[PDB]
Amino acid sequence: ARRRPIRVLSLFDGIATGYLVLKELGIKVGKYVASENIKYVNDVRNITKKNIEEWGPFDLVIGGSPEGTGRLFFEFYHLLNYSRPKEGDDRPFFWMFENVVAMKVGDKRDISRFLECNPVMIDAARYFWGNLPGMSVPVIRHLFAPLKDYF
Amino acid sequence: QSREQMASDVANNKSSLEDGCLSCGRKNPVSFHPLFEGGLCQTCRDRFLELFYMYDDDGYQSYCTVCCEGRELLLCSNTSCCRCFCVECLEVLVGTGTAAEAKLQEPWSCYMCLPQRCHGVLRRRKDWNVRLQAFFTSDTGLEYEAPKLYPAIPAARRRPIRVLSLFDGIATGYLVLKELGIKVGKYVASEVCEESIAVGTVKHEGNIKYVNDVRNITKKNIEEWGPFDLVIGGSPCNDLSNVNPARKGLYEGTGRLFFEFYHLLNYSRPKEGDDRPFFWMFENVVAMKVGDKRDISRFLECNPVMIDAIKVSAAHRARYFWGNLPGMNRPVIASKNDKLELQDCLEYNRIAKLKKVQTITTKSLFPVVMNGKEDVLWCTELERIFGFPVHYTDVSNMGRGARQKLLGRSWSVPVIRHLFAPLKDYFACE
Amino acid sequence: DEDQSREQMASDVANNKSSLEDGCLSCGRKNPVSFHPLFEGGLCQTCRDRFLELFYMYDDDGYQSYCTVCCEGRELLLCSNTSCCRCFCVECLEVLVGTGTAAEAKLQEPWSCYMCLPQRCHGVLRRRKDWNVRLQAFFTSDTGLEYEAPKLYPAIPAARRRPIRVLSLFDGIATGYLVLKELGIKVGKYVASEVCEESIAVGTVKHEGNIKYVNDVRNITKKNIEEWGPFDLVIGGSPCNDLSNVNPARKGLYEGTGRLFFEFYHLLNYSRPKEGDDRPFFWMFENVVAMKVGDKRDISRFLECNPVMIDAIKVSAAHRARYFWGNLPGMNRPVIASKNDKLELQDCLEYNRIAKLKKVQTKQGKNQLFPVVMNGKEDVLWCTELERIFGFPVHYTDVSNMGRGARQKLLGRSWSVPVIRHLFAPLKDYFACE
Ligand SMILES: Nc1ncnc2c1ncn2[C@@H]1O[C@H](CSCC[C@H](N)C(=O)O)[C@@H](O)[C@H]1O
Ligand SMILES: Nc1ncnc2c1ncn2[C@@H]1O[C@H](CSCC[C@H](N)C(=O)O)[C@@H](O)[C@H]1O
Ligand SMILES: [Zn+2]
Ligand SMILES: [Zn+2]
Ligand SMILES: [Zn+2]
Ligand SMILES: [Zn+2]
Ligand SMILES: [Zn+2]
Ligand SMILES: [Zn+2]
Repeated sequence: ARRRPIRVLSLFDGIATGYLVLKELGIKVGKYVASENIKYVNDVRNITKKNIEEWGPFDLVIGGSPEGTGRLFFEFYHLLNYSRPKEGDDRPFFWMFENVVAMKVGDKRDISRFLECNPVMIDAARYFWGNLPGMSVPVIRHLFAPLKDYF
Repeated sequence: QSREQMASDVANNKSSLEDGCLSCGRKNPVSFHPLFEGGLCQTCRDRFLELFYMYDDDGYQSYCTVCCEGRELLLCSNTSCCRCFCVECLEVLVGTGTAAEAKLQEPWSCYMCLPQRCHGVLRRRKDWNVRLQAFFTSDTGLEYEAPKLYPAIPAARRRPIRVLSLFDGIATGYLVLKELGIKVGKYVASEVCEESIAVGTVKHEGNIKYVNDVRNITKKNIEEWGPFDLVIGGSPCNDLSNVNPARKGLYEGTGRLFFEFYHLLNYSRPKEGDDRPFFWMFENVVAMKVGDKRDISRFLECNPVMIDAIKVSAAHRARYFWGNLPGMNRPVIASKNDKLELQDCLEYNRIAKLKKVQTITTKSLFPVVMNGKEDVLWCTELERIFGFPVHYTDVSNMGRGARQKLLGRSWSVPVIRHLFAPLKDYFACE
Repeated sequence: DEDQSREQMASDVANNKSSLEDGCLSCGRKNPVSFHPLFEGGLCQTCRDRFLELFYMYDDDGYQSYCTVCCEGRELLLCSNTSCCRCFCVECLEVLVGTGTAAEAKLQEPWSCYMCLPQRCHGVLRRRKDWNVRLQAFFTSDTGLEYEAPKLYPAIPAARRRPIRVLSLFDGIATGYLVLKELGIKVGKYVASEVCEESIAVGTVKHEGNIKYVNDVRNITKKNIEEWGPFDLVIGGSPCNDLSNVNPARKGLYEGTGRLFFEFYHLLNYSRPKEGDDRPFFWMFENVVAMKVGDKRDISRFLECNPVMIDAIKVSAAHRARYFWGNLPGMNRPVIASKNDKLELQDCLEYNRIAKLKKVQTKQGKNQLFPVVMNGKEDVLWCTELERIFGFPVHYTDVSNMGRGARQKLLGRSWSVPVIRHLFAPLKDYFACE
């Protein structure tokens, strides 16, 4: 109990649907930093370590790619390492990635190896990831429905 | 805003060339030529950052020395000079009528082969030799912090350097370490080529623990192989280099293996609260695109240095050397035992037609004549140029096809010996 | 008595009605002019004249091309054991041992030759207890005429010695020069007649051009020798390409490369001195053992010498026997291995490499592909190992940026350092040393 509100470092807002579903979920946000209420920061190429140190911490990361996938994914990973908690910390942490199943198999092997986590698949299908307790807007609502347990 | 009126304006003894783009014409410049006096626009200096160190298959410079472009290029035929000029560049600056002058003047001498003055407006710099290297080393992207100075660990407490290596090749890193005298208490490798393992095993008495491919090393392997004290690494320089029209960038192709150096760099680097030294190293070809010189140094969070082998060897080798080695930005001093000239590496009763050999690719003019007969270089002479011991690749029945390809993607021994010199302040030598 | 089947003689020796030395061991004919060097028996005129030629013939995969007894290729049966390659044919096995044994022997897997097996009277094929010492003498004496023993030159005074003015006709890769330099004999001049441009590079870069070259041998006249003379030693060796019986379209002497023998003879006649002399003079020659006996007779008649036979396997780790003519002091001493001889294949390999055989013979798949095994994958010999096998100092042929085939071909047709060292050892007694 006694849970502070959420702060999500989203990415690839696009239509900014994720914020809409999060608001409809019945929980409030503390600070949202999006990049294509939403406090825009920069382009994807202009975020430094001291920036995340100053505005940290964070509790959510979002992927998304409906072209070179590595261009976006490796910056995503870069940040993901930036936002992840250091040693001696017990703060809850989340992450999540979205990618179409129509993709290279070697690509898939590489991303699975780099994220050090086995992937999951949800039919429409879209390749899915994420260290989150739980097992297309309806898909978004279904996925972040159980987010209210620890918040 | 053509260069025609710009040259006339500065010819009136009332204006300078640094207010405009010498190779581009437009005003609003950012920086200057390191070869002459003037300035360039922002989008026009980027192309000079890449193409300066290119060379053609004919042993001569690839593109223009003024504008770095040309449909046709007049070529200088002096002694070991490769600069090729542009057709329209000459008449804009030095004066009109030079098209038919150099055509009939055989041999032609370019403006860096003769004592030059303000011929037209071609004011060659008095000390362009020293200011050219600063055009490639000291740029300003984000001004990262100075390298952390690990405390100088004295003797009687230094462990043998537990080296790690990715894409080892022919154990170039191991060879230099034994030359310095640093005891290699453990040396993992990451080579996959069949012939490369043969060279590193028989020559080194089986002291190298060749293990496996890079894409199979998992998180658990490092803690059962470590702790490590250095992480060497050299990426495959064929993904995005300005020689293959494929143009497979860092984010698409075998350039993906750069992050695999960064990936394994995170596991090996010490956890928070520990106070032990941990050095690392990286290098790639200088002739890469614009959007990679800083991205690789952004993820690494460091400032690249540049070292050229022409000051310590008889070949043209200059690459970007990342890392935080102790005292790495110091100037490139030559060695007394260096084979500074080609004639110190040739066989008996052979003489050369050049002084410094230009770059060599998968396909090897002819730089040697013996007994008054025209010949080419031998595979046992390339080893002396790169500082390797003689009869080093004579293993596993390779002729000239493999002893040349395998030697064309290795590091210069006296160049690497420069960086690793201060490592004796942290590890037990001899 | 002569043209009958082998059954009569087999029964006669079975019924104690005759002796082993009465009939030919390979055809049954009478008149034992010689003795079989491996068993008890006799040879006729038309049998031993094809046993001096085809005994040292080997196949392309390291085996014997003809059976050990009849030397006729009708049907073969190979000794499966390694370190031995001698094989017996069908008729040579069935008649002289026992009927019905061929099928059982073929079904007997693995099979062993009777020489590998312990000696017993398996039929009438009794094995001589001193076969080797008699086989060695089978190839050197009892043939041809009895030429007068060469006269030894008088003992040269120790002080009055001069550097040797060699003329190494058909030098190759300066094998004789390498032996002389290693032996410790002062060379004051060294001529050479080679037309192999790659070999010129090897002889030039390695020995600092100390040897004065000459172009093709076919363009040398008397005046050249008059200018270059005197000559304290003449050396030569014919290219054993067309002389050997390996090629079906063999020409032998008097044709092709055989004619070069006449060039060597003329060059030796020109360079040898005149009457009323005291200058020491020595010469030498070499050709393969496997050649026609008639050509060997003509060569031995022209030169007036009885050739000796030296087999490299007694000091080296290879199969190589070749004839030696010449005049040197003591060409038929018993050979002894040196204290630094690489006698077995194990001493001529790389690191992390293991040798399975012990002495290598001179379709390259699954049979010759397995001389050396590394990490469970058997492979072939390297050039750096051939250089060690042949006795040359290591890293010798690696010039002119040539790879595997050129190096091995250039290495396969040369001499061996220990054999020529043994031959040239007594030469320190006439010329200046060190
Ligand atoms: N996936 C992979 N795993 C291990 N090695 C690889 C590899 N992909 C390429 N390599 C090898 O890595 C080498 C990089 S070239 C670098 C040579 C070496 N680092 C030196 O400077 O001496 C290439 O020759 C290639 O054969
Ligand atoms: N027509 C010719 N004239 C002169 N030399 C010849 C020749 N044909 C072949 N040769 C040389 O004769 C040599 C035969 S190899 C035999 C030479 C010596 N036993 C050694 O190898 O050390 C070859 O090296 C070849 O270069
Ligand atoms: Zn410009
Ligand atoms: Zn130009
Ligand atoms: Zn020039
Ligand atoms: Zn007979
Ligand atoms: Zn037979
Ligand atoms: Zn046998």
